[PDB]
Amino acid sequence: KVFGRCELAAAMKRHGLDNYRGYSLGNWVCAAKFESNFNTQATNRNTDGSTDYGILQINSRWWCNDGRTPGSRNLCNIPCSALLSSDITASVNCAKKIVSDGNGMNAWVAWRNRCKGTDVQAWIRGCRL
Ligand SMILES: [Cl-]
Ligand SMILES: [Cl-]
Ligand code: NA
Repeated sequence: KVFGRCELAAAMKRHGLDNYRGYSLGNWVCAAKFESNFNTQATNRNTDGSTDYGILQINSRWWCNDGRTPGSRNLCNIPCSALLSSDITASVNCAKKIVSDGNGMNAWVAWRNRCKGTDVQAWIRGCRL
């Protein structure tokens, strides 16, 4: 599924991401825009043989099991394919674990390089929340 901007903002707010660990909603919407262009089915093969999955491009090296990243962890205890669903629950629940692990949203390279330090509230302007 390819989300609209305000559609995704409302879904993320319902799932408790607004101000989660101090990150306002616009941060999460900005991260999803540049990680996946709002597409739940996005996948990208990393260098090291791991793969990033879903709307927030969660990495199989640490966070999910895809059966083809030897020596990796599965800290969210999920198959990586669950992160491609039109229902974003699994992605949100795993993202909450990632952002809590000490490095905040710097875990997402596109957030660090394209959202951090910008007016991220622009990403939820005009939406019904
Ligand atoms: Cl915001
Ligand atoms: Cl933080
Ligand atoms: Na894994």
